[PDB]
Amino acid sequence: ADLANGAKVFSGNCAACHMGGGNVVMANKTLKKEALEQFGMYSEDAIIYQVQHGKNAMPAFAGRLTDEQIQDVAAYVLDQAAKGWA
Ligand code: HEC
Repeated sequence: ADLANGAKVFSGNCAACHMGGGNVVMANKTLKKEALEQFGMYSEDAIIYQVQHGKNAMPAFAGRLTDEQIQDVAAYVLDQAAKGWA
């Protein structure tokens, strides 16, 4: 997908809580590869579903982000997780 648009969606909607791929709200639910894989979330469609619907203290973005923005940011997250979030 568009990784330039994902990074920008992410800086605008996700980084308050996940800067650097971590998680200041629930410290074990990070965006690193091994963590996503432990929970069955290392997939484009798992991330899209959770971005759209929310989960516990993760807000829902259905209706605040377009389908394209959500697709982009899911792709960005997966790209970064692959690279270790350097
Ligand atoms: C804080 C207010 C957050 C914002 C803004 C976003 N997310 Fe988040 N995320 C948050 C929590 C509390 C959790 C855990 C929820 C639970 O109880 O299970 C998460 C989880 C995720 C995950 C899965 C992480 C994992 O299983 O290891 C992903 C993939 C994720 N969040 C991505 C994400 C994106 C792309 C966001 C912007 C659109 C975003 N989050 C916002 C907290 C918060």
